[PDB]
Amino acid sequence: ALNPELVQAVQHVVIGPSSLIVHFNEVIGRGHFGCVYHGTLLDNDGKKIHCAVKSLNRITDIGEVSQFLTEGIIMKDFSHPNVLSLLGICLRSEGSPLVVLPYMKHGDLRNFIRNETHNPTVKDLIGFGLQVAKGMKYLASKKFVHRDLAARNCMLDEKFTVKVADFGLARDMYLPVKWMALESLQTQKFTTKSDVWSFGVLLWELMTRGAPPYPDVNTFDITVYLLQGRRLLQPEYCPDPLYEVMLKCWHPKAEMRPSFSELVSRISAIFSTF
Ligand SMILES: Cc1c[nH]c2ncc(-c3c[nH]c4c3CNC4=O)cc12
Repeated sequence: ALNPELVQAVQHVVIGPSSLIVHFNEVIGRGHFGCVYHGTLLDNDGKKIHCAVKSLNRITDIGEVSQFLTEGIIMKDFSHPNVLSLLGICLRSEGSPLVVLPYMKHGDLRNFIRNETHNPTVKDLIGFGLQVAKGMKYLASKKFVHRDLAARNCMLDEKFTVKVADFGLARDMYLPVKWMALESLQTQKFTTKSDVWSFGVLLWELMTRGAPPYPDVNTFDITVYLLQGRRLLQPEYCPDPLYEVMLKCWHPKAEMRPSFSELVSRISAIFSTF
């Protein structure tokens, strides 16, 4: 019942069921990421690729299926070393459509840095910040606004490569007012400059090794608190030039904040001093 030219257009994103083994009997992340399962993807050469398979239970009618094909076509053009890629999509005869993602061995970045077992250095933490900045620079270059950037929404692969996630077909893996720019709190509109604000908060989470921001301020009171000029304080083991970068991200004037290219330039120079 689907439109044939749309079916043709999505072909390059479609993973055939003979290319994929899904283990619907073993979930990833104890259900905390929703209906996400271990899977094995067979590439053109027959190489076995460990993947994360999400079942899209929200899709029922043919109209929802059609919009889903588009989201897949759009996100398949989005690939960068610091952005979570889309491996492909599955259109099943019986059962919900599937989203196929690369497996992220060390899960989300917030839980990784919060874990007592892991001891990342100040340099390693700065390195994660630089990787996120690189991923965001790529997104911003394609005029893509994330809207929910935070350490909880970045993943870490087996090589400790940070991937900006929670966007496109990788969203809803389960308002973020304490990560939101002052103008987003006032207007409910999001821009790349509001993403820069959220990046600033993410850098603070990195340097505090996952501490929650403004723990004594209600989500309702955040607007007034920011209007008074109060900002997150300098973390104990945060280099002064990197705290200046964080403060730049939270400038009340969106146009005054650094671009993601500026952030990459400035943070790489800080990383290189260590
Ligand atoms: C969103 C997403 C796409 N691919 C993923 N692969 C793995 C995980 C993940 C979340 N938590 C944990 C993992 C792996 N081990 C864990 O303890 C998430 C994703």
